[PDB]
Amino acid sequence: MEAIPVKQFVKHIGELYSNNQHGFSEDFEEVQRCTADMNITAEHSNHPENKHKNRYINILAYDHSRVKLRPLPSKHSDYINANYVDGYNKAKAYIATQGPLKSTFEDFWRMIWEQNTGIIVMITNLVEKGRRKCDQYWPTENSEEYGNIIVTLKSTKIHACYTVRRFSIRNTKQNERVVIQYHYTQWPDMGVPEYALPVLTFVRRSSAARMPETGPVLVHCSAGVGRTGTYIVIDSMLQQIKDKSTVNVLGFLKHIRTQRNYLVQTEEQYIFIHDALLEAILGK
Ligand SMILES: CS(=O)(=O)NC(=O)c1sccc1SCc1ccc(Cl)c(Cl)c1
Repeated sequence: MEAIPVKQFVKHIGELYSNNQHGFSEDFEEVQRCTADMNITAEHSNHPENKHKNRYINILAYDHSRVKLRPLPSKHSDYINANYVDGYNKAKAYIATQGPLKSTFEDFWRMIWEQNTGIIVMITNLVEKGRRKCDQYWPTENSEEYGNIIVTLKSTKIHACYTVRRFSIRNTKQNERVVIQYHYTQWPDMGVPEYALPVLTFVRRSSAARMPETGPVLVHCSAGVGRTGTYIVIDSMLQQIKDKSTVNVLGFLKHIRTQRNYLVQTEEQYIFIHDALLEAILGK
């Protein structure tokens, strides 16, 4: 698993695709197996106090990488279902977390403050195909207050495929910060995504909005593993292309898989990653 030179990567996509995507299948099987001889603890996620704080029972936050809330004047007020994840040539470039529940909106915005996050990437619709994916954690208009964080909507731009919301937030404790949410909104009534270019532009633009010397980028979908992982791998790999002109999708995914369970949750997503990077390379 050395990196693949960028000039041969589309060639390599051809081979993975061939014979009914046999190659993609071997690769993703390898990914799902690369936890085999690996026990990773998530005791906090499984604790009775913390259970109502998880959206899905089997989607947990690994202890070692979990984001810790500063505790409040109770022994578990430090928990949120969220993990730090690496970007390219950087550690904890991301926080990958579940879409926040009613009962965890306070924790969610607290984490945002404590971690000094300045960019949100939302990769779900609140509802999709009739099933609830995420409860709305920001104000429809003007201000809303969550715990000691007051969130104010300042600005919105709605594009074909995603929406950009510029919030201003303040800690009641005077000190204020700009936080921008990139929301990918375009979701099929049936099936799943199928052209990667719109996602590639969403990623390029959201990744570019990151400010130097800020905290990690928050990335969530519903469960916070599938599309969250897809974003992360595609972003990291454009970075790597830009810097070294090489690609290592398989190596990097194996790695961040130790940092949060089930990142990139399906083969179709694993294929989509390649399609995005293909668009980015042919596009140049
Ligand atoms: C698990 S699933 O919902 O059944 N299938 C998918 O989500 C699947 S299956 C192929 C892609 C996807 S989601 C693609 C995507 C859309 C928007 C963004 Cl911003 C990013 Cl990063 C990635």
